[PDB]
Amino acid sequence: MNGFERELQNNILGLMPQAILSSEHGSLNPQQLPETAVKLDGVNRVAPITTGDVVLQSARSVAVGVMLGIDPAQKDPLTPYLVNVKQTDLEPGKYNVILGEQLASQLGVNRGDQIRVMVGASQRLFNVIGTFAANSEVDGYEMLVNIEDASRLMRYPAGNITGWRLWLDEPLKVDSLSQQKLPEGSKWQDWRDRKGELFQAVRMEKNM
Repeated sequence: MNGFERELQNNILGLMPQAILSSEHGSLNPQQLPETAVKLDGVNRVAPITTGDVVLQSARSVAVGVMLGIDPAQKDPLTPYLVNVKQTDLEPGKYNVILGEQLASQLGVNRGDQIRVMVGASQRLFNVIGTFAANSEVDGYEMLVNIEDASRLMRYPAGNITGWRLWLDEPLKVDSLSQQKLPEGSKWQDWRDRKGELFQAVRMEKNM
């Protein structure tokens, strides 16, 4: 089923980081490995990101999220799905957050509320300013924050980021693409880290 493949690509992989070029050791310093030095095969776009799993606590519930720390001035695949909120309200040092609609619902929060956002011992209160609604599973776990705020929560050195998010011409070929020559001291990680079972299903449907 190219049906299965098309759906996987458009409805899930289109709305999450397909791959990230990060540092071998710690966070990435974009002055040491700048965006212009990211020249990879099969990659059609590069953007900065700070990201990781976060534990979330509202007044009513708890959840695991995927924090997407973004430059609010760049269009994200989720930007067209924002509900009545401007991405540019994610100003650095405001600690605002835009939650997936379903994540927000499960936490029982509305805009104007705060939520506690935790990465191990590092914790910060973020201010819910809105939601996105893509009618995708990402609605249940992704959240958008300002990249600098996310880097602070992650305890990165000032100006550092997780790495360079990549968009791929053919995201189903991440196994081959991950073997290519990378900048020194960098490494490749991709969407298989989170959706491994769907990757295995793609392989299963092919071989039949």
